[PDB]
Formats: sequence, structure tokens, C-alpha cells
Amino acid sequence: NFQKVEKIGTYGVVYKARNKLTGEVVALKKIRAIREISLLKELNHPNIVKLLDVIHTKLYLVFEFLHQDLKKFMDASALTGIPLPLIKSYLFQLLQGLAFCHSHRVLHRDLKPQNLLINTEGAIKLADFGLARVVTLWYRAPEILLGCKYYSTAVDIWSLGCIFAEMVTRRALFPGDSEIDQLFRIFRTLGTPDEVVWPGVTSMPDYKPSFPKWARQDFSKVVPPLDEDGRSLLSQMLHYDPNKRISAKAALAHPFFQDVTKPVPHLRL
Ligand SMILES: O=C(O)c1cc(C(F)(F)F)ccc1Nc1ccc2[nH]c3ccccc3c2c1
Repeated sequence: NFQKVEKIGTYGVVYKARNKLTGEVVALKKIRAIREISLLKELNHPNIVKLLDVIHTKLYLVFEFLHQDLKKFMDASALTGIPLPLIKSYLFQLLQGLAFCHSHRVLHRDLKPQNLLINTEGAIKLADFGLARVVTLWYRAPEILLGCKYYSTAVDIWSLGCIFAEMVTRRALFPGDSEIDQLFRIFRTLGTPDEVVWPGVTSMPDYKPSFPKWARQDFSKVVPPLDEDGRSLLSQMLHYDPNKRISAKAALAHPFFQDVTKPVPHLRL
């Protein structure tokens, strides 16, 4: 091939590779439309991983390479926790990237810590989009689990709220291991949704009137250490009704980010 390899990890396998005739180190994703994927090469943002080349012959996607992901960093930080100023910077940057692609009517659809790449300079970038269309369901929005066949940009805000909570508490918010276990983990924390808080929920394809009715707990129980600014913002990212869920652009204006900075992480590569 044109590259030397090293595997680093739903669409296919991903390799760290070196371009044999530029020296460039890249992320090589082998899959197993073309006109629209290629439009993504032209769209770039500091908080989105760059798509360098599309190659069809099997579908190959060449991305810029980043050394660490947020899942590895959270595990590495599990005894101490990520410092709040760094959580806030990462959240702010992720909302910046979401606001950009949502402004282009592009959804991620499968945000998770594993898909969030970080570098030594303090940046974090969206990667591994779910665009081609054991699976982790922990960050799935409730409208997806209830079988809605039209995602909106709100599904990415939901996932990012789940990731926000996980950075703060150092435990996954909703670690379900089946669709209904995921759904009921959400229900037990936020209350079983009804027509009052989510108009139209009872007519969604996978809704059952027989769902158990759990009462809502309180956000002070959910992300304890977090101050009222952060708890407020998280509550707005976890609204059941996708129409009530805060947008990325509005989240950026939230008081939580009034003192945001850009700290440098301690990374062990
Ligand atoms: O992440 C992946 O695996 C991935 C897979 C495909 C596949 F459909 F070919 F599979 C396509 C794109 C993919 N990511 C990607 C890369 C750069 C980007 N730039 C953007 C600007 C605005 C909105 C979105 C993006 C964007 C998204």
C-alpha cells in the first residue's frame, strides 16, 4: 500500500499509518454518497477532526491523527478527576464544533468519549461521525431509543450532556446494556416522560403505555460536585423534549462559560 501501519481500534478498523511518500502520520479508517462525503473534506473547524482524503476501490477515509481520546484521558484521570477549568474548556470547545456542523445541517449521531480526540495544546475535536448511514448505547438520546425516524441536532446535545456529566462525576451517567435498560436508566433518573414534559411522547413508535412510571430525582443528586451554573446547563442539555433541549449556540451563551479558559492537559503519550 502507500502506508505503513499500526492498529489503534462500527464502520471498520482504524490504523495509525505513515504516508510512504510524505512522511505524514495519519489515521486510516477502512470501511467494510461519495459526492457528499467529499463535501466534508472542504468543511473544516478547529474542533472537528480533519478529513484529508476519501478513497474508494472498500472505502478508505484518511484523517489527521491525534494521539489520545477523551475516554483514555478520563480513565487516566480517574483517581483525581479532570480539573473543572479543563472540563469547561472541553465542553465549550465541543459545543463550538457542534454549533459549526449543526449550522451546516450535519449531525454527528454517535458522540462518545472514545470519539473525542485531544492534543497536548488543550484542544479537543469531534471525530468518528455516524454519517455512513457490541454497541455502546450510554449516550443515545431518548427519542432515538423510542424509535423516532427523524433525528434532529438535539440528539448530539443529549450525548454531550451525558459526556459532561461523566467528566464531572467520573462515572457514566446512563450505562445501559440494552435499549430498554438504557431507556429505563434514563427514566429512573429524570422521571418517566409524559405528555406534560414531552408532548407527543406517547405516540412514538416504541413507546409503551406499560412503561413503569418513575418519579424524577434531583440534579443535585445527579452531578453532585457541580455548581448551579453547570447543573442548570446540564438540565437544559438533558430535556426530554428535543424542542426544549438547548441548542449548541445557546449553550455557548450560558453563564457557565463566563469564566472559561483554555488549560493545557497533562498527557502521557
Ligand atoms: O468520522 C467519520 O468516521 C466520518 C465518516 C464519514 C463516512 F460517511 F464516509 F463514513 C464521513 C465523515 C466522517 N467524519 C467527518 C470528518 C470531517 C468533517 N468535517 C465536517 C464539517 C461539518 C460537518 C461534518 C464534518 C465532518 C465529519
